[PDB]
Amino acid sequence: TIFEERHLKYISQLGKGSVELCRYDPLGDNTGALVAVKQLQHSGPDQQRDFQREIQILKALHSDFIVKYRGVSYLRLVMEYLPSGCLRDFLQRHRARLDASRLLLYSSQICKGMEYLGSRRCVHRDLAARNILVESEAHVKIADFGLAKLLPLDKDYYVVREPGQSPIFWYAPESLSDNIFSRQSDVWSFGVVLYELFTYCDKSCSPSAEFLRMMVPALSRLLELLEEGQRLPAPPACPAEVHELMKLCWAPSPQDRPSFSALGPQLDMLW
Ligand SMILES: *CCC(=O)N1CC[C@H]2CCN(c3ncnc4[nH]ccc34)[C@H]2C1
Repeated sequence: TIFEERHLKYISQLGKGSVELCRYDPLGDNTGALVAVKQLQHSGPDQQRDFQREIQILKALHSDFIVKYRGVSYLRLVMEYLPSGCLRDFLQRHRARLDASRLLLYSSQICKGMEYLGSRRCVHRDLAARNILVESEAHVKIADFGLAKLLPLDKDYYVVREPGQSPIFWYAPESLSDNIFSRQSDVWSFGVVLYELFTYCDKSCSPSAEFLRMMVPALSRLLELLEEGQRLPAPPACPAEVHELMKLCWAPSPQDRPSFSALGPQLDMLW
């Protein structure tokens, strides 16, 4: 649970702070285990405080569908390494091999991870295929908890001061208009993840490419589009039942969206 800095050997960059692939090699002979290590590159007590908040959240999550916390190095967050990487690239790389049943299995696993996060009063805020990791051909896990927040016991939503820095195409209308985040805005984002799964993350029909094609500031143009009732089109060859669940996740009002507890059994039935 406590990793000595001197024994964490740098291998390569895994992506964005930053996540590096390291070998925890106390024997110094290149035989030690591989770990994914996150660290900040910018000071400031706020980014440092935000980082400490993320570590406390992840350490307290225990689920087969959430990336495993391993420990800290005093500074660095150590997690399990998943060499298959993000679901977005995996889907692009394996499109000709994964069928609808497999996509439904991933959808069900993400939904179960989200149901659990909601039970912990945790709002993820950045659910997207690029933030989901692949453990194996038949198992995915939610990762990237850097924007996650815990809801106080007496309030089921949070208001952020500054608008998001993430690509705008995953945000719920209330997040775009009023910077409001909740477990219900995570359901909206999950509807975008179902879309990503069913397009195999094809860049030509991606949430950014398609919304920009359908689309004055861009944020305001997208908010206008959504408020009119316009939505992303059903992915090519998408099962009708799956497209109907996406539309429910995209209900204009947060209270009308199904909960992850309601979504789970429906995804399992389709699978
Ligand atoms: C889509 C590219 C990709 O594979 N990723 C995005 C950049 C980082 C973020 C976290 N991460 C990662 N990769 C593998 N094992 C990990 N364990 C914790 C975080 C991990 C990359 C995934």
